[PDB]
Amino acid sequence: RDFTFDLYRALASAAPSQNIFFSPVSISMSLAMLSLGAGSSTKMQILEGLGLKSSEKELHRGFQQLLQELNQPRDGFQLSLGNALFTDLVVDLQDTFVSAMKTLYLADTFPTNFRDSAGAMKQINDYVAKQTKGKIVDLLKNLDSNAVVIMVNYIFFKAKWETSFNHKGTQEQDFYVTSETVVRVPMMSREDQYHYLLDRNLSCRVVGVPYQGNATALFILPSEGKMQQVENGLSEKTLRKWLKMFKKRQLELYLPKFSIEGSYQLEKVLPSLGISNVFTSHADLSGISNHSNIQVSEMVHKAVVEVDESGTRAAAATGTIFTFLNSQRLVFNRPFLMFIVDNNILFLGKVNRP
Amino acid sequence: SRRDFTFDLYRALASAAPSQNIFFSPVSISMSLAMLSLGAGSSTKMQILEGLGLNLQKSSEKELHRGFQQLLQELNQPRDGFQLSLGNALFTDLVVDLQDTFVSAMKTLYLADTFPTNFRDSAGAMKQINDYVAKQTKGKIVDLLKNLDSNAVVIMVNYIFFKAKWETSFNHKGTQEQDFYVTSETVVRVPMMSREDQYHYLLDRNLSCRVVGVPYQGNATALFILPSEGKMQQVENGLSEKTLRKWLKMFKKRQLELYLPKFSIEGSYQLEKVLPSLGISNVFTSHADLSGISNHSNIQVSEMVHKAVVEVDESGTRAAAATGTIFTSQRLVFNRPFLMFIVDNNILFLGKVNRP
Amino acid sequence: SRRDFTFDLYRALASAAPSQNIFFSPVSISMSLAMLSLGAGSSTKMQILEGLGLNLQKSSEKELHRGFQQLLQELNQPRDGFQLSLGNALFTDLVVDLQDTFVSAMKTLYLADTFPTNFRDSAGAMKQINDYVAKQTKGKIVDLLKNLDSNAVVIMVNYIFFKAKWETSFNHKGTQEQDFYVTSETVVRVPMMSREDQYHYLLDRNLSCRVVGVPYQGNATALFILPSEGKMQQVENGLSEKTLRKWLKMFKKRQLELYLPKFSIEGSYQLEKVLPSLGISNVFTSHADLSGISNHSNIQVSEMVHKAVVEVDESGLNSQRLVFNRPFLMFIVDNNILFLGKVNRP
Repeated sequence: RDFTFDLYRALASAAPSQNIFFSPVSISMSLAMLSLGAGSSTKMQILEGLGLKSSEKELHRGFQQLLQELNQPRDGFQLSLGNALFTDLVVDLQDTFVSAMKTLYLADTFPTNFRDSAGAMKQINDYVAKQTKGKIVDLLKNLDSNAVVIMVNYIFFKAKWETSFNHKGTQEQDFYVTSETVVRVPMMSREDQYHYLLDRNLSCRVVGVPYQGNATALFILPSEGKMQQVENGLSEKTLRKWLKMFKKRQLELYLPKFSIEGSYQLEKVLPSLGISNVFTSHADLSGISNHSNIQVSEMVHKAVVEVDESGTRAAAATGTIFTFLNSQRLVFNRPFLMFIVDNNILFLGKVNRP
Repeated sequence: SRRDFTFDLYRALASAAPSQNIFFSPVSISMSLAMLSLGAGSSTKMQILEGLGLNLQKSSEKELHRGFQQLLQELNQPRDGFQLSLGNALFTDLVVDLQDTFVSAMKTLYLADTFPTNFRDSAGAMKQINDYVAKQTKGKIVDLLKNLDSNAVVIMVNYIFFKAKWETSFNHKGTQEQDFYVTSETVVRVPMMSREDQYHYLLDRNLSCRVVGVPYQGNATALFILPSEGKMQQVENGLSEKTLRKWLKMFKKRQLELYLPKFSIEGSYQLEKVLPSLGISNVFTSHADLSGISNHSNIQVSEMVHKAVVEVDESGTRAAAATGTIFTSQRLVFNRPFLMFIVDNNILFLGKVNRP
Repeated sequence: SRRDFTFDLYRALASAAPSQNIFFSPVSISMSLAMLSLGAGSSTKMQILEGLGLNLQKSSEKELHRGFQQLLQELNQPRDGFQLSLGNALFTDLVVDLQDTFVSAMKTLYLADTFPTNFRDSAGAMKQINDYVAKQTKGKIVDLLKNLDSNAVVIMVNYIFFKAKWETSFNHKGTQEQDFYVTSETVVRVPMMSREDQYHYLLDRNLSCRVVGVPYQGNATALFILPSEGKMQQVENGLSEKTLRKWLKMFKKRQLELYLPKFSIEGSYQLEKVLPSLGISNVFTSHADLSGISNHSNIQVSEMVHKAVVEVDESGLNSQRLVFNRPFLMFIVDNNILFLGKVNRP
């Protein structure tokens, strides 16, 4: 039972041969926020799902602390997170719950006339459009006239690498989406020391590329035909191992310049992972409203990330070395997994097609 | 009478929407039109240039465009606490092929883009247009279009929003809720700002209105016009560039107790429905000569949408200088419908505030 | 409903690869199977014949094979514009003794070769198979197989491709990049061709899709199917030969502004993984009866590989506008359904 990774597999299984990209920490946060107004067996699943009792008072203080940091402009690594709840006109909001939202999670709660589907969707999309300064302007594509409460979570990310990729080393190359399907993509490159590691167990190679700061981008390349195998091995433990075997190594790195995003209706997947009550009529959200017919109708999550050459410090030119074969080369030209960690797993995804 | 683009447009717009606020950017709208004339010909182009009141006698078309290009650059020119943000974009139906000359000129001389668009799918075209402006304005304007006809061939969009700090803030504790007489029968409550200071002032006995100038941090200045009781129509009919130039010469400093409402205003217009009455019609019809943008025989501007937004609050660069700090005034309170001008060489904005 | 090889196979292949492009040749595959039935016996042979939906009630096996053989001779008839290249070959392990009645019929009536192969040497066998297809296809398909098990007993390979130009070309001057909506969330940029003209058109309110025919420089015609928003699955479920006959009936000319992505597409399938679901299974298991090819104990088709390839581009009055910028279906017909496919992403 490893929520983050069970969520990944659940998503990859529901959408074979497609990119996958979500924010683990961000989703758990949304789920914690939600527990703040859930009761009995409903709050139980959420907490059990997250991986957590009673000391929950600290659970929220932790996230609150985390939010303030992220939303703190730390130039060269600016993360943009957002949460918001839209509740139908008939669900009366508890001031204790609304205040908690604003205070702990900096999230607003907006009454909404869900009987007016087109209007409600525009309101939700306009809100996120303003909040994200125009970066995400069409979060929702459809909306049901029977919605009671819609939860939205969005997160945009783009930091500068510690060191830029070669200013002239980006060339178009082949990327094998499959043994049959082949596409051209802009391929960045830079030779240097890198936290490398080979996992003969899961059969894959892992390389770490440092962002300007404390976050690290982890790129996993499964060996021929072993993506499924690696996916099944993904786990908190496995991750702790990798960070423990990482040793700097001279490396001719080849990595695609790409943009990836993911948008999911979490209510369609979380149930299969144990968090089901809250999404059903049997839900207990009495902490939000003592209205009987309350339940999360949709929990939409969207994460977006862009990877390019831009680094803080220009790349150091090798030059003619004189020592006692050929440096190790690693080109990401087959589907690969991507992690972005900074104490937490900020992001997790699969680049099936740049 | 005489032709005066800006004020004639103001009057056209106000006449079409009585009892309502009116707000637009004269300079932005005329820039959009000049840009358009770049791919227009014969009477279509001329209708535009003359309609704009350009001095063709004195300057070549080339010098005029250079004028606008230079002006555009200065506006997008980043200025401390005087950030002006305007944009232009042209959306053309799939079937119209564009002259690379026009598209390029547009992009490099007017910083305006052009986007092929499938107008047969109106909902999709409207979303594509609104999403585009949303991103360009960083979320400031997200729903520029509310409707869209499926017969469109080309739609032009022009938007601008501005917010600059006053040269001097209003009293930190001087904002109180007050009555505002929309009419003599209707009264609303609005946040009223205040500050006693030396202001450029002037009383116009001809049009019958008081005009006060409030400087922005920079070169721009806001002009507020308070018509005498029952004289709004009279002042509206009197507006003209002559009147404005005169007002600027006659201005005289004066100690004043100024009460000005805090407010936000905006205006969105389908200029294709008004400009024709001002002499600019060909371009909006099937007999339009837009051979410079496309050889396509049916090309015509179906819609030209303009949106301008402005916010007025207490914020200024420096703080108000407390009066009577050692001890040793006429009061002007804008609590009735008033006119507003924002000037910086050009008339950046012009509007009427009926209800703050 | 009622058995339908062509479309039951399509659904079979679609369901196995959600969100991916599908592209195969129904005529080519039914041919390979008929050919294989020539060396099959009892239930193994009957599963194939019944699987192909053949009418065993009115015709004899002899007549059925004659029909197929005649059809093959036609498909292979030269003719500038709509050139079609078809190929079939069987590779049998060294130990599987071959009945010359089978080998000879296979070669003379179906133009197919049978090659003894040392499947104990995987790399060798795979190279010989790929080398062969590469030569047979004139360099069109040079790497048919990517892997091969040393336990293989018999590998069957079928390939097909064509060279044709549209009757009425698409103008390059009308090709511009556009937004293709893979999903209502995923959108990509693709090179769209366009051309206003009169085209066979039809609107199927039943399946809820629009169909347009685009004639090739010959006798063949491309069929492009566009499901209405969110109706792809619905259209897939309703596809059938009868339904196709219906479209060729209801087809009426119409002025249209057609926007069609320019794309190339090919498909490769391990038919042994899917045909069983359609009732054709014994031939791929140890319980196979292929006494017609050999009276050797452990004979069975280990892999039945199929590859079909195609390219779609210009070459090699306010009329209704129809733009293919959502996942669409593609047919290539000419007396027979030569190619069937689904473009999920150009």
